[PDB]
Amino acid sequence: NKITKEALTFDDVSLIPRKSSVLPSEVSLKTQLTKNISLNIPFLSSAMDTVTESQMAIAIAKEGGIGIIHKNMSIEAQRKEIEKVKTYKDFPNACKDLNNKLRVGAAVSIDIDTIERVEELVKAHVDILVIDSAHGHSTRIIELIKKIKTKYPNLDLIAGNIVTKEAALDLISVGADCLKVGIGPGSICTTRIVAGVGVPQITAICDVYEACNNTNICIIADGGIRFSGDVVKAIAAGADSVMIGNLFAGTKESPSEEIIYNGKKFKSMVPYSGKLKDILTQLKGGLMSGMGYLGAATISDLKINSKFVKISHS
Amino acid sequence: NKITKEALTFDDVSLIPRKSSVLPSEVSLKTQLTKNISLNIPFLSSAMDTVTESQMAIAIAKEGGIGIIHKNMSIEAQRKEIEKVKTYKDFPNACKDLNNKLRVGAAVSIDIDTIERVEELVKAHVDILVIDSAHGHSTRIIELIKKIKTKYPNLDLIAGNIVTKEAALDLISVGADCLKVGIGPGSICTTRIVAGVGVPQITAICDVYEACNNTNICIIADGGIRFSGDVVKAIAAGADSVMIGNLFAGTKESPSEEIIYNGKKFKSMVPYSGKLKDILTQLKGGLMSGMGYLGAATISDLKINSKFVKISHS
Amino acid sequence: NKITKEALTFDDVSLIPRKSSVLPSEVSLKTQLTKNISLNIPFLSSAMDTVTESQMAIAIAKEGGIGIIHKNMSIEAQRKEIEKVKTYKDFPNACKDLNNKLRVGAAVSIDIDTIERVEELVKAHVDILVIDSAHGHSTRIIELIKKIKTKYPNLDLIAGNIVTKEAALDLISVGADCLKVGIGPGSICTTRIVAGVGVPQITAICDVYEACNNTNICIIADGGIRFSGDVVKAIAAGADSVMIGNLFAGTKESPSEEIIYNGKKFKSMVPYSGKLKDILTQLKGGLMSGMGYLGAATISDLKINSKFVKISHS
Amino acid sequence: NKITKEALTFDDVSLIPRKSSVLPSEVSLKTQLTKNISLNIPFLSSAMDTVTESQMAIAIAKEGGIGIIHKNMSIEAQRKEIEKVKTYKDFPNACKDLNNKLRVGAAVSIDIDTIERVEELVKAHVDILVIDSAHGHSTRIIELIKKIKTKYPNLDLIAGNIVTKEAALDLISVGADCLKVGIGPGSICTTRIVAGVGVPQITAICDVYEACNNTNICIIADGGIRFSGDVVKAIAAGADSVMIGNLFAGTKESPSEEIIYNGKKFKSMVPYSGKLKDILTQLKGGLMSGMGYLGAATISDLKINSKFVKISHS
Repeated sequence: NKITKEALTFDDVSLIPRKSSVLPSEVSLKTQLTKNISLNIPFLSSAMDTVTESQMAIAIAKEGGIGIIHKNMSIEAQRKEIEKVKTYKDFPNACKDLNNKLRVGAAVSIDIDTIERVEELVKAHVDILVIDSAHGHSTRIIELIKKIKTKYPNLDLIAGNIVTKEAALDLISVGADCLKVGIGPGSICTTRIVAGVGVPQITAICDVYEACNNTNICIIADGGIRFSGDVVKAIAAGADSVMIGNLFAGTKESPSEEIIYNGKKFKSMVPYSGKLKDILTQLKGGLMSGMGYLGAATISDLKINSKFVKISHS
Repeated sequence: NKITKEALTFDDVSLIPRKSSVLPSEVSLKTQLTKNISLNIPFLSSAMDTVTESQMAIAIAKEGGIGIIHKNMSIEAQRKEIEKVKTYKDFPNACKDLNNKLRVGAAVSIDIDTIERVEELVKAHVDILVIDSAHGHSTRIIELIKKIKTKYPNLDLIAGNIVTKEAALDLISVGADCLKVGIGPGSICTTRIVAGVGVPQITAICDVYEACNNTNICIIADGGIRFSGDVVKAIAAGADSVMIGNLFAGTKESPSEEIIYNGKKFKSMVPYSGKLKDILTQLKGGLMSGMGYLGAATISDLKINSKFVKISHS
Repeated sequence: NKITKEALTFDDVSLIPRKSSVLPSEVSLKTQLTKNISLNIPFLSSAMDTVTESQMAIAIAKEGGIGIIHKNMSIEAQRKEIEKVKTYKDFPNACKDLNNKLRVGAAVSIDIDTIERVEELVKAHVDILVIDSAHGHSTRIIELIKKIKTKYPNLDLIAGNIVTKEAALDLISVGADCLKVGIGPGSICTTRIVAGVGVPQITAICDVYEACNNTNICIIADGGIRFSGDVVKAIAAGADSVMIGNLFAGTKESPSEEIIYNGKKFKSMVPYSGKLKDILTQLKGGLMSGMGYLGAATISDLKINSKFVKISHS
Repeated sequence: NKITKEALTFDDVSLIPRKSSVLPSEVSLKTQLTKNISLNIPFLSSAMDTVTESQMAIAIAKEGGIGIIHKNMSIEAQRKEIEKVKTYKDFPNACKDLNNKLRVGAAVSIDIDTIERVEELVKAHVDILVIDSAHGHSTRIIELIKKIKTKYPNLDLIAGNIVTKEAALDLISVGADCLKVGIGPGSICTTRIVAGVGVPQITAICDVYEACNNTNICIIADGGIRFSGDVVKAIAAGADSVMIGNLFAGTKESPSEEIIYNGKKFKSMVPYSGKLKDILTQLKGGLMSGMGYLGAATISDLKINSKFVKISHS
């Protein structure tokens, strides 16, 4: 069967209201990044050199999520960034480790000095590592996870991007603690255009979720988040958290520099968004509203007691 | 089954002509708001602070429909507005109460002084009350209906916005006299965007209708009416009446103020539409034409003897 | 079953090539308007006051089709127009009656003097009459056909616009010689917008055709023709001929007046198209090409030996 | 069954990642044009007078593909062009014949002197011939193949454009060595617009492929290639190679002349693309990336071990 099935994106679907007993304000946004690391808000900042470095990591950890420092920098640079976050100086939801230090992660891809990079990152006391690949379901990435897990047994791992059930089983089999889902979710995406490859996000999430169900392996929904409603759908589909890049690129904390163009403000050029905190408030508000609509008091309820209708567009 | 089914909006559907015996001019637009209150034309003006106050209420009641005064005002203000309508000074279709006073309704939402608001509204002799909620299928709204119906047994109630059969059963169970259907009908709608929640209007209407069928509970189709054809489809789907906001926002009677911008006219800014009466004539004309096409002499015939074909767009 | 089925427009479908033995130039465009009146090219000019009067009628009859004089004029005027065509003064395909006079038809709708109008039209020796209604499936139109067929037994009749099998049976039952199919074929169409009524053209044609099959009643596909490819699809769906309005509105022969706007030319304002003959050549060429692709030597072959694939757009 | 099925274009589909063991750089782009002629890269330059003449043919053959000289020129001219390519003077992938001369093909259509044209082309030592027709599934083209194969038994033939299984069987039956697939793939295409004929490319390819499977007859996917991802999908659907026109029209080597418009560069007017070699590098890169995503080391693996999901758009 060449054409296996129809895949759904965020816009091909909508959530059906349910009898509710909770108000958006009584809802809990706590979730799991891994079985060992929880988050206070289900958001992660992308490992893009355009969105996450020490300032973004600190800002979002103080809000309850976690930032993943990008790998497009020297090994020394990446270590220092981790240390900046870890040695930081009200924020009720701040996410800290058992040593009261702000949480933070770092991305790494296959290179000649990956092991060397990881070693330095672990010395900086990074909380979690992201094996960053465009195609996580590969023999090279599988072997890379094995090596890292043998050399650093207690280092939590989020394994490369996948969109299938078979990929989830393989990565889990070698110790992946969390699976990051997301490959060619949109027609405008580079993988879809260049390689003609990819699977719509809702189907992607539902697929790996319908595989990792009953297990203690978490799921991160990475990419394509345009609105708070997308976060709601991503979690209802089965994600434990969501990784965001674009929507944060214009914030003050992004690695970019602030530019004032004829009375207007930008980051360089994307329009200024203000403190990350403001965008996050907007996003958690929408998530809470959505949970109110579905009668979910926790993230876990949103994932199990939720149903969609297919949108014939128009 | 996560993805329960495909939902239809107004544009995903079209009505199939039927053998007709009546001319658009011989058709009756009479319908029911509740089992105790009928209307001469199946239209209601939205409880939006941008469309319905005393002037809109009077204008549409004189035409045969009913206006619902918005709640974004003091309790004293809302009472006075009701009195203005009720103490008003040819219009053959005017809709009046047994005391020959123009019909009028008022919206109320959950607040610290809802009961207090209702008391004053009932003193003003309001004909019907709208429990205004974005999510009517909630324990708080259900309890609110119980309280209001115990304190004011003869006050007709339209209960919060719903899009499901289960919600219809719950609200009906506590005395709702009419159900207002409408939640995230369009992708551009705030609930769909912010909360990722919502169900296309035709499916929404068909769903609660296919539940309240055989009962004496009426249905109001609220929101998304862009053209007269949408009204026809809404009723054919099962609605007894339709609530309109946007299309009336530019009329003279809307709470807005008239503004003349360089030779053009506006309401503030939406383009001027003229007397509500003119827009209504356009809307009832289209409804009559549609009923002529389906051989329906009454609103009731439009709802039972009507079928759609699904539009594959294009 | 409220939502009976999915209906198809011209764009939701495409024709599948077949083994061909004929060249576009060896193909025959001859078809039937009624069992008694044939045409040399399967085209009719719309009974719109913006496209068909004596000049359009003459021009298209000289090409092999037939024009239908619109009814938006006095009874005396409409009679004279018929006479102008009938008393006209190389064109190998010219379509003439047994008396060597150019063919021509006239539209008539329900009015106080329809019978009176017809009488004068019949005196002018009109070849065929069009009972022009937006909803042909009505008791009034059915009775009108009965009356006309009793008072003028040999007058060929095309009966009002329909889109259903039941309508086809009723109109046929009272003597309709040809059925004109076409109601709310497009979302932008006035009936779809105003009355929320209508059925996509391909399904409409297929539907009445799959009813009038095996009978001697012909089918005219009226409206929505934008390209020559639409004509091909319309006939493959089951039409014997196609009625065109818009595409002819800009021709020299249309009732409009020629206007020169800053070096450009128009009809009043639609852009000038030139002699009808030129547009017709373009349209018959495309039809012939399409028949070549399907191995159809005649119109009849195009209708029976033809299959479509559904276009999922994109 | 008038409406046989739903057909898919490039955009209605996306490829599903698979467990991979190969890196894009370790992949082999070698493929077959016919059982007797292989190519080093699965690309052909269109037989359009706007893209392929001696310069385009040389450029792409030096890269590993083959150019097909267009037929819109005198027989003498077309012969000379072949000779220029065949007598050409690092490029590791160059595609040459057993005599170390650059490969090249030539298009021919039904005319009064087709046989005469072929004779001269064969004297020029053309490697393969393209029977160029808009509708290859015709008795005239079938007879033309028979004649050419009797007069030139060792001349490899690519037979006219088809989109069906029945056409593939007929052309194969008279000696076609390769089948070129492609007719009205897009709604904007001239055949779809003018003749209302055509079948989406993915379904077209899958259809003839699911017929020529298990045979030694190759398939060329001709037309509609906008991005490298389209090439990947075309091959995964069953094509052995892909014919490209538009994307090459702006290259330096195209028959066009270079024009500098106010600081910008063009070909005449389409924007300059630079050396074909650069566009090809972009296209083979995307193909390799796509093969990496599917774990295909060869073109053959891409065709057999590949699956798509249907894109509900949005």
